Amino acid sequence: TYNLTSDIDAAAYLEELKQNPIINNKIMNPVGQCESLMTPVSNFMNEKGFDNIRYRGIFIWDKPTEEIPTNHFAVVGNKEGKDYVFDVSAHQFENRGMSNLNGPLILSADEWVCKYRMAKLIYYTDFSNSSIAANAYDALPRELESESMAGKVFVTSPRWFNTFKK
Repeated sequence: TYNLTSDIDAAAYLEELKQNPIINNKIMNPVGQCESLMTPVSNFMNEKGFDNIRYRGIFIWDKPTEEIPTNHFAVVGNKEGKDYVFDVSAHQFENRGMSNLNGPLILSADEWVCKYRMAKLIYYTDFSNSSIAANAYDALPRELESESMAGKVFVTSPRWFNTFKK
């Protein structure tokens, strides 16, 4: 399967993003970049005629006792009644036990979820503001057992977490 949907001109959009030398370097070297890419990717999408732009804050938990979960960020937008996710730094995880995330993704929302599932406990929340997203899905210590799952959307629900929660 694929990283770039044909439902929209994702291949063209990726090339256009990569014509920007700063974005090109961040796609070549994505580790630590998802947060800084939110604003530029949103601007890009808006100018392409996507609307209802949201900022997707994500956690990836390996185990219940992890002190700081792994975070990630993507941008979601509507085009003609369907949501698409631009996640051009997904491949920051290629070398961290998610080898299937082997390039930038521009996918429908359902394809995006599918991609992460085929690649740990993963959940997200969409926000209207990128700094709100960043704050809610930050890199400070958090205890999974006492996190509110209110407003969390599960991508995965591993057996360990269902057992953990009881």
